[PDB]
Amino acid sequence: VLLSGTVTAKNEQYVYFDASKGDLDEILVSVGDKVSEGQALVKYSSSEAQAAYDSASRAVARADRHINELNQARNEAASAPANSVASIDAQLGDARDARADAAAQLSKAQSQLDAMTVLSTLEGTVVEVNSNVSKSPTGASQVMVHIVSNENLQVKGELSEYNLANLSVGQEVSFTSKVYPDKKWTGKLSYISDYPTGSKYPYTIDVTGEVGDLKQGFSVNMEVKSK
Amino acid sequence: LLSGTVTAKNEQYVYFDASKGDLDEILVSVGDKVSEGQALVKYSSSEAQAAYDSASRAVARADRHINELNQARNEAASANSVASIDAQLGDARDARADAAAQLSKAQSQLDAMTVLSTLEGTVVEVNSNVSKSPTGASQVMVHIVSNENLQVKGELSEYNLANLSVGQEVSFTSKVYPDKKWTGKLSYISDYPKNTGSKYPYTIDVTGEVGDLKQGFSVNMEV
Amino acid sequence: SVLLSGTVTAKNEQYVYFDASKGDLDEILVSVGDKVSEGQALVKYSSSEAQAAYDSASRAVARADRHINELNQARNEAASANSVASIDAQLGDARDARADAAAQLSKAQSQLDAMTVLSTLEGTVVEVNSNVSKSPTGASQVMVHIVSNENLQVKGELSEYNLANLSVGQEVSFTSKVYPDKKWTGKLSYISDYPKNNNTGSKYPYTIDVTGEVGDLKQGFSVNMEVKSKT
Amino acid sequence: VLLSGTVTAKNEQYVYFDASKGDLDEILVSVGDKVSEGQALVKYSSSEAQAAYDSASRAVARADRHINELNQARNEAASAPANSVASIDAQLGDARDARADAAAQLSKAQSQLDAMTVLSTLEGTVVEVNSNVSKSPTGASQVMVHIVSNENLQVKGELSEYNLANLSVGQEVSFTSKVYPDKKWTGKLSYISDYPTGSKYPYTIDVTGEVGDLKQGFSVNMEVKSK
Amino acid sequence: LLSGTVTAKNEQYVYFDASKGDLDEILVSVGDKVSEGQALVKYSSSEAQAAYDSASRAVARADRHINELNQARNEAASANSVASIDAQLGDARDARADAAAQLSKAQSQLDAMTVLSTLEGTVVEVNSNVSKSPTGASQVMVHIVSNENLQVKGELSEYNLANLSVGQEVSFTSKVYPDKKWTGKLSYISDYPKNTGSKYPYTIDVTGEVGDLKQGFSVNMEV
Amino acid sequence: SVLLSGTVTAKNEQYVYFDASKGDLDEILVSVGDKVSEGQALVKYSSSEAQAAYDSASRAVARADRHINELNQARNEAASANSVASIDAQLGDARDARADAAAQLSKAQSQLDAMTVLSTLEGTVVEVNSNVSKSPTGASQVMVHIVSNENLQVKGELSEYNLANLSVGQEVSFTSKVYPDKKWTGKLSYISDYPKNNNTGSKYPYTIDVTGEVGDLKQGFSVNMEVKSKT
Repeated sequence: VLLSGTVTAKNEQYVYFDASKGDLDEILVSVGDKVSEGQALVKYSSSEAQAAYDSASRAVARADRHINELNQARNEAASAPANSVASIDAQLGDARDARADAAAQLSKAQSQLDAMTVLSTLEGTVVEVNSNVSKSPTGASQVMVHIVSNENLQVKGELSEYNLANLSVGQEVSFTSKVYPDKKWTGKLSYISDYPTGSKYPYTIDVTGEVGDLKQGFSVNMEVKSK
Repeated sequence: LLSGTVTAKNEQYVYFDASKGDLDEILVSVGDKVSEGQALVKYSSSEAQAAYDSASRAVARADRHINELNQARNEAASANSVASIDAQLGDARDARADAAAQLSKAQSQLDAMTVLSTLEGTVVEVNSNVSKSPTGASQVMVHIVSNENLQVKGELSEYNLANLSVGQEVSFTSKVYPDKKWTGKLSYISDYPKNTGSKYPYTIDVTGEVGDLKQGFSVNMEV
Repeated sequence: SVLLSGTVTAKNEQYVYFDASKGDLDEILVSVGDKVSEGQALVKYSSSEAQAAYDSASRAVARADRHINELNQARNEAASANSVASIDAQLGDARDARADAAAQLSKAQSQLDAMTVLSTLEGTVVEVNSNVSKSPTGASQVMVHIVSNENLQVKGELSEYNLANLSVGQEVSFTSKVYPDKKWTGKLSYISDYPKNNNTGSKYPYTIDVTGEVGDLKQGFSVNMEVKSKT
Repeated sequence: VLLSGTVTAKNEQYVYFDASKGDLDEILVSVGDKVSEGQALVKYSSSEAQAAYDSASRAVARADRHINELNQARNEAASAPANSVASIDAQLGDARDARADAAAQLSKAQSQLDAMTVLSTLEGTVVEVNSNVSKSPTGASQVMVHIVSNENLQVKGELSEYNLANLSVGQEVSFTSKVYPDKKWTGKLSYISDYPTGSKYPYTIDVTGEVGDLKQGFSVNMEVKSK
Repeated sequence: LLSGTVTAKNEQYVYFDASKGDLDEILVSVGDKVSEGQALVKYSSSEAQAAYDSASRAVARADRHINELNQARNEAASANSVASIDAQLGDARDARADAAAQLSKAQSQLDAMTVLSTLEGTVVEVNSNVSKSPTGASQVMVHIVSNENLQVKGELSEYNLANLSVGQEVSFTSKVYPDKKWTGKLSYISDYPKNTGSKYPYTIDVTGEVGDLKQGFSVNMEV
Repeated sequence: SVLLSGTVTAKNEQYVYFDASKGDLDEILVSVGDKVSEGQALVKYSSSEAQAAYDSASRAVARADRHINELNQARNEAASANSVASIDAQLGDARDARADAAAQLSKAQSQLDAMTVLSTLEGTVVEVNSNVSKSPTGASQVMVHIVSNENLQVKGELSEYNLANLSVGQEVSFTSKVYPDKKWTGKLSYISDYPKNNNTGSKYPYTIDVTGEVGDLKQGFSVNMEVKSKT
């Protein structure tokens, strides 16, 4: 049995415009760069986030002071020659709670700041930048950065109803490429689906050995046995 | 003579939900077998955990206030008045009730950060690249199908609908394996067409010995 | 006489679409191919928050009543020499509080029964779908579709010519190319004055109600009809 | 010159589902009814509106009381044997203002109640009801009731680039109908456009005399002169 | 040899805006002539008028407070202290400034309930039936065109673009009136195609004697 | 050598779409067919509310400074016997207020200059449109489109075959069927590893930068090219 797939990349990352994050400052990457696993890619305007952060830490510090004046007032009104120590122990409770509130909010604003710059999840090739996107429910999704890893290649395809009854997972195969009639690369079948002129099910093969000169999107061809 | 396709019966589509914050991690690839009540996708449990902790501090605050109140009754009952201290003990009891309620709501909102499977089956599609902004279309992140309790669904025409059946135990073949028969019991004939004629979908619960039969096979069986 | 084409359609139907403003879905409690009668529930959203709202509201009426009572016991104690004018004012401000508590309560009541959508007709459920998104992701998400297989009708359109030949009330016979020995009757019940929207002419929708015994006549059937003239 | 239009109605009213108004109770009209100029058509759920209204009038009444206790307290503290009369004259100002606030809001909630039932703007024929609409940005506009008046008919059409240079507004014409070859109706041209195989401009004719048996949508035909 | 169409130069599309409340009345039919700064559509001026009145009461309240303040200075300056009364007179001045600001904002939001024309011209399209809910599409309620300062717009191909012109005074005809010529001065040739070839739009400001020439006419003029 | 087709495209461009979150539009202050340089304004929204925000913010810093000062004069008066601890606390709470006032002020500053959108490049404006709606009525409303007619390029796609014959850097000649006596040169600058998305094959986008004198060569021109092999 002769099959034909196309070689795809395994790992991608898309980056869409997030309206809820405000306004884009600059995309700091160019279509062609190989980016680190943790390299930055997009920076939103981070002034409102930094301001909310500062306000949060001032709220925390003010909570700590406030409990400190309450503390002195307590240990004065107590060892007092005898307003109430309990009347402000209440306030102490309702001030430690406000302190914990401001603490949690500070951490929230902290990551609300970290969210303003988008990092990669992978080292690959940026293949698309688009700095001209709008903040409006535009009816579609506005891609801003597309990164795909050119390593751990696979080859994906489909097979007919008849064609599934021709062996399965864990099989090693070898394929050929119409642009390099000489060489043949090998692969170990990684996945066959049982979920879809004939119904078609998708297969994926993790590729063995050296990639050599195979580019993504290359049309390939194989030969395996059936039943 | 009619044709139909064998389909699974139970699925689960998880769609990215923006209201639950943002995605942290999808916990299954493709081809995995999942079971009833199993972790599938986990949103960031952060501003949810903070709300839980705040609600907890709220119930503990209500408890502190009621202690500060009934001790202040124990003082002013053997010494403003017990009337307007017992009363505010009532309103304090109310406040503690509210605190426990919104605490439970915080718990539900919390463990909702992680969606669980509703079936035992195989994962078919995972799509971790999804836009938090509205796309204008559904965005599936995970799909589960069970390859058990199969069925055959199809359509009948205005004429062959004049064959009826509440459950004729029929049986079918398909040119993938032509020397085999599979039996099934009819289960549904629609009286309402969809949308040259009006077509009416039919279903049949396949019955036993479903060996190499899987869910893409075109299928024919006449009568 | 006058001949018309038309299709067998139902008269009464109901779609229930997903509603995010009602919260989250628990169960849909109906399976496709189920008879339902007017009033039966067909979807239940999770009634948790609505429950808590009902409880907190009842406690609002409770605390409000307690307040009116304590202010009452505290007005008489002042009528035997704050002052009874201060208490009168606070009373006027606690009756308002109790009215707000009542309104809040009934809001919780109607939001509570709004977590179970009910059927508007005797009918048969033709589609159920428990796979929806929350984010007004796309268009309308039909969750349950039901339609009465009784009181069947047939509809179509009419030429500008047919409008001058036809009046509402005229009797009608019709047949179906699948049951050629079987025949039906019916009556012209609605003729539209208003047009929808190589040969020309605008088309006006008509609907007739089938009369007499309906046999194994099922919706969607193509139908050929003769409208009887009048003496 | 021979023209061909179609007879249209002049006056319509559409009624779309309004999500911001809450939930539909019932459409109280049936496709075929002739409705009054002020007849009702759709009723939304009006319990939240009535509740907000009641709350508004209680807010007004509480404002009036409040200024009355402030009033007694003033005229006591004044002719007082000599807290401050000015200190609560301030409160009186800041209570008459709250009173005016609650008044305006009460009127607002009043029309927020009147908005819960939709009335006609015309007596005509309801031609469409649709009680099965959803509260979601459905991508389209969900018509709920469509009313068109079958009187003050017009006939509308278009004409080619050549065809405009054939006289204009204020002209009387007469037309014929392929379903009644006998009769001919007359009309007085009401509008020609200068704003668009040829560009087409639209004309409308108000119809003279008796409508007789002309239905809307009837294809008509005429004869007028050019230049 | 090229063809073009005569178009108007200045228009105005009014779209229904939900944020401005709801429509009260459109004040023009079709065929009417409107002029610069003329009432066109009027939204309901109700919750806007209420906000204006409230802002006015706010400025009068700030004035009352400053009088209550400096009179309280006139008492305690020849009798807490002038310090913390002069200071709060400063903050009161601030408050009056804010009140006047939000008052002016209330005025702008008020007269925005009524949109005015930006041209002198004829009204082309009025559409009073519009859904307050989002349609998923623009909803024009009124359209104004001026039938003065006409133009001719069209497109050139990749080849005939090799005729250039910053402003060749050309002239054209059209088979509506074949025995007449209309002169025009070129005004724009795009260097950027739109979207068999790449087409480049051109414009020409028509010049004088535009008698029976109106805005739908296909037009031809070669060179 | 290797021959390729391609179209004359520009390198740098800018769309400015309507933004409701910026308020209302006043003027667009550019007409189609205008040269613009990097930094020039191209739309001005009505800066009224932003102005009022700036003013109220400056008054916030004013009143805050007044407060810190009055508390300062009032701490010394207490340091010569409320108490100076109370004043110390209020001071710590007025420095916070002044910091909030500063942050609010700069928020008003950046929102103020955000009411004038500026150009990102030397370019020519190719479309202006002052007829928009506010209600995210539909899709994206392009209000002004500008694009540099300098630094022109040509782009297209490549077969799977072409990928093995071509490297970035190779010199290129090309011509246009409208100026048949005139010829151009250029260099291969970008070859995509990643494919877009009766005969078959996936296609990979390429872009080359034109070099030397650009004549009356205008964007969109169809172009035929020869890529020089290497010794």
